[PDB]
Amino acid sequence: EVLEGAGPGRLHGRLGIKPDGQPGYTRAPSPPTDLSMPQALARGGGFNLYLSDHLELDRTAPDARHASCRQLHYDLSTLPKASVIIVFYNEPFSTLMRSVHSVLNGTPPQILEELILVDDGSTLPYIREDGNQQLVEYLKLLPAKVRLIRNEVRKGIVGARMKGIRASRAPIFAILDSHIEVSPQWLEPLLLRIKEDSRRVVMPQIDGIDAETFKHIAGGIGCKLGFLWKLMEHSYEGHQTARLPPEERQPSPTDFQTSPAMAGGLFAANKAFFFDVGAYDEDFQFWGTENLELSFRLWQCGGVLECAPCSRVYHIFRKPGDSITINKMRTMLWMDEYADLAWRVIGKPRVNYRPESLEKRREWRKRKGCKSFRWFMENVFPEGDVVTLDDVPYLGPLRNDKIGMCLDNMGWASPGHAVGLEYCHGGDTQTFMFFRKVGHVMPVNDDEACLQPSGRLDWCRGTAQFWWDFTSSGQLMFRETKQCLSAFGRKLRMVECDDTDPYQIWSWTAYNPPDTFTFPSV
Repeated sequence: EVLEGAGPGRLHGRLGIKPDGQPGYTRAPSPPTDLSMPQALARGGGFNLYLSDHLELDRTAPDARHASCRQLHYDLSTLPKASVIIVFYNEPFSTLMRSVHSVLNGTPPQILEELILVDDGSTLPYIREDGNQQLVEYLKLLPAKVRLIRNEVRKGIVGARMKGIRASRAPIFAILDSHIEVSPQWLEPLLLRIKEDSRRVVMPQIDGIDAETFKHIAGGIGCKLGFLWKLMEHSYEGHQTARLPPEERQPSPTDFQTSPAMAGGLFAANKAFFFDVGAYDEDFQFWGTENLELSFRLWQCGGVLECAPCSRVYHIFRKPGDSITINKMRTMLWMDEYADLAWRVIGKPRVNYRPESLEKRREWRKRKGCKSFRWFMENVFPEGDVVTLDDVPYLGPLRNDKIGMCLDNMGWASPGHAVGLEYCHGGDTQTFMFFRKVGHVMPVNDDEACLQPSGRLDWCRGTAQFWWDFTSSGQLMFRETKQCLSAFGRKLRMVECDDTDPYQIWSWTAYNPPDTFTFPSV
């Protein structure tokens, strides 16, 4: 069928009904009262499955859109249809079908070309062809524009996303996850934007669904996402926003904003431009970091990445082999000399990043004319703490020569733990960086953990409570209190600064990286 009794809140008709008037899906009782939340979170793969199975598929959500988003009007006839692609692997029936229902009930059929369901080699009895046919038989109860396609073997996100993209028909495709619910008028703002310029990749903002209670919650994250040298998307910090031009430190919720990085895999894009700009790096293995490789390459090769604060999508906040490291390595091909820093932050890994295929990627980058990563930093993300590698002047052991020991993260680069003094051994547990633009002293393996006068590590904040100065005589001076740290007594205490005190004079290797990153041999 095409449509079956439409209406507001159910734009594609009454979904999932049998030819007898009864829902083709039997909701489950209320979850048991004696429910061990940690064990039920497992059963569901990161969320309360008992509760999900008790909630309706036609679950109505709150309108997360700012008020000024509803005063916008869209002429649905002058908009181009789009193909929504939902990849999934072993996603439970209740959350997958609730995603489909949410889309169909919250998308005008006039602008929705199709809803592509990509089975990435699932093994659950209700998905498989050789199973009980629950999914397949339930789809017959949905509009015909809902299509299912399969992968013999699980290929990962990059592999599954491409399968649906290549299969789509609309000029524009929208990627969503398998555990989502939409706010009203979520697709209209994206289509209007990609219509005026096909080089635009537009991200809907992300709200959340609690893993344990399914309560709808505001994402809170802004629009602009930077990145951490651990190669992870990272929302602009307050001091990073302060570096924006005044006209953009607090823009209206209705206007689109550029973002250096993508929050996940949730976006829309004109199909033709998507392939012209490189699509995905199909040699990325399973899941991880494809979103950064897409953002860097997109900006560098004549594209634009934008958010849409008037396009909200709820997304369950849930509570791999050597693949995740391989992915990061390949991403560094787009980072040029900065790869030297990122390589050390992830621990100078030595894997098989599939070099022969990565070279073919580098010739493509050259043949396309993509800009450099230096341009990327100076033009797309100049608000970062490291815009040029000269902003990392020190990277090495922090040694106090008098006691013959150097600092040690104590196996804990993560924030919250006290730092020790240990005999130097040249390992990554004893190396530290310096970000001069913010006065931060961090272990190389975690640029989110910053040293404090307390002697401990803590989450970095671009403020006075984390600003250090490395003096000409080797003192580590906390700028706020004008005190210098000492190794006296194999203990880290703050004292009065005196270049004569040998316990407060330190050595810090200078970070003078090469102008070109040479990938490690395999």
